[PDB]
Amino acid sequence: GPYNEADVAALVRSLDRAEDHHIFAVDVLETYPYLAESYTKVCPRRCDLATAAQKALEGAYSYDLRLEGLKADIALMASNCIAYNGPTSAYAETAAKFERHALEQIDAFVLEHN
Ligand SMILES: CC(=O)N1CC[NH+](CCn2c(CCc3ccc(C)c(C#N)c3)nc3cc(-c4c(C)noc4C)ccc32)CC1
Repeated sequence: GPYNEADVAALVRSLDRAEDHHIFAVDVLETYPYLAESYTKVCPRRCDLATAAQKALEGAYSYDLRLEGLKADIALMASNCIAYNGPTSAYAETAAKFERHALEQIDAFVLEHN
């Protein structure tokens, strides 16, 4: 049946790493509301790990056996960072490493529970 909501939420929180300098921890516009005018045009759909953990606790991912919806939220976080900060920035480098690690951890979770 469905995944345990707390276990998925714990997976999400484990993706918030000091190795990524916590850049995906919370909504970009929660920490930097002054970016909103430019950010919402470049990135009209936002996500962050605190939001994703709450989605997990409410069952948003529970019936997605492959966790494809969570993978899509991770991909949105990374692609928004690359789009807004630009492809030559250090933020873009962190985004790519973050997404790769997140995919490895999500895949391991699916294999341990499928
Ligand atoms: C939960 C909480 O209280 N937090 C956790 C989050 N930090 C903010 C972290 N952060 C810092 C500061 C650390 C830093 C500086 C410079 C570089 C090149 C790197 C890298 N790579 C990292 N730049 C940030 C930039 C963004 C960001 C995104 C995503 N897309 O557009 C922007 C702008 C988000 C968080 C950021 C505030 C305190």
